[PDB]
Amino acid sequence: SPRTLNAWVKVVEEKAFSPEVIPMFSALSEGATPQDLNTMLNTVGGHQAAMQMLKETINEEAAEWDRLHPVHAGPIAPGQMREPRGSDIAGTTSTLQEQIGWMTHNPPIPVGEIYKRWIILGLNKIVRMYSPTSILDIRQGPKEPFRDYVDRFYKTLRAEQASQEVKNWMTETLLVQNANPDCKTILKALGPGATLEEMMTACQGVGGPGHKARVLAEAMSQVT
Amino acid sequence: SPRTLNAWVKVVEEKAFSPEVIPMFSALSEGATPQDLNTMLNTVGGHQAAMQMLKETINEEAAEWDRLHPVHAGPIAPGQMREPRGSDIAGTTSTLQEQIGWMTHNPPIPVGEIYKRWIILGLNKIVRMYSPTSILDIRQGPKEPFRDYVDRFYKTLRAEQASQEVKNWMTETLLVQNANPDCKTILKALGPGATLEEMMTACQGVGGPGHKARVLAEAMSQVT
Amino acid sequence: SPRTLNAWVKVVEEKAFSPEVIPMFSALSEGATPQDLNTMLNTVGGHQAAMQMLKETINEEAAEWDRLHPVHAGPIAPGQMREPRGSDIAGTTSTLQEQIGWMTHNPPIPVGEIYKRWIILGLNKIVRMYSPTSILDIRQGPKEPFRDYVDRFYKTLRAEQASQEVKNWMTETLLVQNANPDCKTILKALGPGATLEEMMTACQGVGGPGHKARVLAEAMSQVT
Amino acid sequence: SPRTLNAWVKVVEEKAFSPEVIPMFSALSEGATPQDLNTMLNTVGGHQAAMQMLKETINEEAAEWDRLHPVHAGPIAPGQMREPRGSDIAGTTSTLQEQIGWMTHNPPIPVGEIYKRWIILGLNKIVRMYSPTSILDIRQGPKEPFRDYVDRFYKTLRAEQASQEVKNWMTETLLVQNANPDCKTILKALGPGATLEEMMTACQGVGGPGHKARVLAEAMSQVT
Amino acid sequence: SPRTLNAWVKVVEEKAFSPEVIPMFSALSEGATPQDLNTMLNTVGGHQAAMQMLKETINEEAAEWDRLHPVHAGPIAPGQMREPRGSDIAGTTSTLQEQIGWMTHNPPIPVGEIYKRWIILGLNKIVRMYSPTSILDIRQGPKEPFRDYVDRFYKTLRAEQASQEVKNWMTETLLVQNANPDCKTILKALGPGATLEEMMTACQGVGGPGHKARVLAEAMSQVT
Repeated sequence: SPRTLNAWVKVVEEKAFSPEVIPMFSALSEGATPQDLNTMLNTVGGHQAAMQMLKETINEEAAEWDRLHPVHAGPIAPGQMREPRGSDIAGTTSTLQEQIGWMTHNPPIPVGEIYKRWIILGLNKIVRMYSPTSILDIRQGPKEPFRDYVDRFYKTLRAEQASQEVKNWMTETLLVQNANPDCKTILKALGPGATLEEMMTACQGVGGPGHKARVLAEAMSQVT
Repeated sequence: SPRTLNAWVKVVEEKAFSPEVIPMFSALSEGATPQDLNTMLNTVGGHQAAMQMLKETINEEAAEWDRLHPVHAGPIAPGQMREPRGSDIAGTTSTLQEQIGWMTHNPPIPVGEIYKRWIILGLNKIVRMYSPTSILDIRQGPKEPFRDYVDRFYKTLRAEQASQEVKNWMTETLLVQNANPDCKTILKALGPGATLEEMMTACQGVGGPGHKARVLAEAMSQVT
Repeated sequence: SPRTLNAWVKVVEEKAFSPEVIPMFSALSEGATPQDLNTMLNTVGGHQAAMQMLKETINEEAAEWDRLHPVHAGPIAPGQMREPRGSDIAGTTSTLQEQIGWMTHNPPIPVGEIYKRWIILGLNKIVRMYSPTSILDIRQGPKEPFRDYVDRFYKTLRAEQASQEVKNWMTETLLVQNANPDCKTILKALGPGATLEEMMTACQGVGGPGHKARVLAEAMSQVT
Repeated sequence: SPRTLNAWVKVVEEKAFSPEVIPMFSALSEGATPQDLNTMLNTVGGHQAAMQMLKETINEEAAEWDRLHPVHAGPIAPGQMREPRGSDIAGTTSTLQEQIGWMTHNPPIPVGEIYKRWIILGLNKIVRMYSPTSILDIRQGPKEPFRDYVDRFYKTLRAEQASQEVKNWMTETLLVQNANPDCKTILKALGPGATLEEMMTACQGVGGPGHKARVLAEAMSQVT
Repeated sequence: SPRTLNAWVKVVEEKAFSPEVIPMFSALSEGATPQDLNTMLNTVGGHQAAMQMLKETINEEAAEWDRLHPVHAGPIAPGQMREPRGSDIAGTTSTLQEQIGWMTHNPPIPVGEIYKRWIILGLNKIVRMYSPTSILDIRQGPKEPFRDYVDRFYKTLRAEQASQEVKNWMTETLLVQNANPDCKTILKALGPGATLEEMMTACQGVGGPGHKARVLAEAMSQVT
């Protein structure tokens, strides 16, 4: 049902790729047509590296299935259902009718369950080798233009799922907190009544010769 | 058998590409169908440069076999088994039936043993020209952002095979030990009760003008 | 497939008997013949207490199944498939042909799924009541010969899964760190340029009357 | 040939279970009847834990072969050679005639080769998990009677392979060198012109109340 | 013969692409089938730029031969041997039978000798325009991380042909000698009893702000 799909998405929305989703997946799916499961796959939030590695793994295993099983056919009378092939197990190249015709036919060749095993194993691989990134993990290096940082922060911000108040509040907090000590000092040098442009301009002053000269002079001044 | 496969994997798991695996390979395999051996190949831990050079060598030698042996056929009556070709020796393009049909047929043309010789020689080439990397070998250059270092260390960490306690213990130890003297000093400047974020922020302060100015000032201060 | 087996082994290799393996197991298996599953059982790393308790639980439950279900047969004409018995559910005493003949026959009596439930429950019991041991957990008591300790440490070391550099590095670190304060003092009494033998001999001197006399005398010296 | 057997023994005599014997084994054997190979097994120097683990592994793998392959026979006319069984692959229960009759018959079912693979894998397991002990590794604990030590040393001495001069020379050297500092001091308290009995008696004095009292008194004396 | 091939390889092993190999080539080959010569080509140590330029030159000259000689055929009765084409002169696209059939046929069209002339000219071009690199020629620039240098040195080391003692001896010597004066000073600042890791760490300290500040301070100190 659609609510099951939304439920899956809800399971994916949080605790993403924690050692939870695999059994929840296997427990929620309980078998499906390869198309419906491929839909249950593609209906997610559209992750990049995860789904990349997913299609990779699935494709490789499909190729392995293709290699291991030649399953030559013909010249038998076209009265039978042929046989599933590694590319056929995928949602592509196949139709629901023959799929039901397969799953219904006996012996019960489990193409969908095998695909489920495949996507499960792949999902496990992803769970192991994938490390997600949050907005709190965004920080600027030792020296970079603040423009790229704020741009990166905003573009990264809109990618994260949250409310508006949570968004702009976190924007404020993380933006002022996660800045480099230098820029942070230059930002905190004045009262927090300034807008973004002012801080950006204050940060635009950074990186220039006058900055380094001023800091170096001040350093040698307080030192000597 | 599967345990033989797992045993091979176990032999590959440690002492990887030491002057051990070649005879152990030849001694464990004791001949196989090209498909089963190709499986015994692809069933490994999924190394990159090794298997790259492997497929490279195999492909080249296959091409050499193709070039050296034209072995034209026809117009003989299709009552015989044809002849193996360089691309046929590989697991691809071939089926187990004709392979057994070949190995069983006399004179005993050894396609699998030749492929074994090929993969052996290739594996030797790999053994010679491949230098593996451990987690202990991970170190940061003279000046780099600590973010890339910790990210590299973690992503490199999860790639290495070990236990959880061993993992995070080694994480702690190698992370604090393998740091640059500067960052290491900045890290050891405070008691080791801080989390990763604190050290990251302390390392985020590095690379800026204030840092260099402070160190330079301190240097000229202790000098003059 | 073999890769599924290696995948299971990989799942067992780390996070062993954490609240992960049960759903992963049930999700990866998706049902199997009792023989293939018994293979999937015996193909593991060869744990002792776990598999012990496993065979125990399975045997007990099998006995319970034997007791609860007399299922007397005869004198029916030998045209039917008989019925599964508790000892028959196990991989032993049974053949794949009749097993497929059973699973294929209707009503679909689920012997393999029941065995899966059994091994699952047993695996859960193991997950609950089993505490694994690492190399870091190895420590010598208040007074023992260092020989037994280093022997235990080495024999315990080779049992743990890791790389060579990781092995000998951990060997060094854990060996020097996990020693008793006394022996550790006697070990750190000299520069860490000595080999194992020197430290062993230094530790061989411990426990004798001269040692206790020296320490006691020194104690009474610094006291009085 | 016998010289091949003696050569194998010679290969076993030194570098025992180093990462050498496996290729040398597989290369020297070049296939054999299970009886002749079982002889090549039992003809060794009669090691304990190694051969123990060997028979263990072989028996387990044999049981696995028994389980995996029911290979039911009958009611076929007794004109054929039956089929090898896991217990049959071993030197026991089988005769050379049927073995040659098997290996000669086609398709060439490789029983001896499989047994070779088995003993190879087992030998690898032994190579990994077995740590041999030398005479140099013999040392007395913190406090033990010297009688047990010299007895252990002698009984351990005769077990090691060497010449007579090498034996008694090593006896002298290792006996005087590997002793505990206390006993070593008591031994070196006099010129090395004494026989074993004198040192034994001198060591017999150790462990008593007078000894500990004397050492403790001397300690407190040099201290206070 | 094979020894002639190994002899060629031996001629290539040293004095590579010196004004020697061309006449030695022409004198050793003394004509060959294009396949055997193409083998005599590909059987070398697998050089990169040389063989690159070689295939380049050969391909270009082949294209020139293709352009200059249209040599249209047909509709002659297929009783004759056709004619060699630029792509046919190469080992590819041709078989030994027709090649011998050509060389044997009169007038003696010299395809192999022409190919020999081609590869000779190409080899001359290579001799002129190719400058080989040794391990002694490996040096680090004014400022680079020592990691890349040692990695480059090792990977370059294993590429060079020499013995083990020669290898590691040259490793030591060239590694300590070819280092930059700065790093060399930092390396020679301590006794040459340190391992690679220590020097690497000492070199890891280089490039940072503290380094430059220290050197600059010391400079201004000794200056002022």
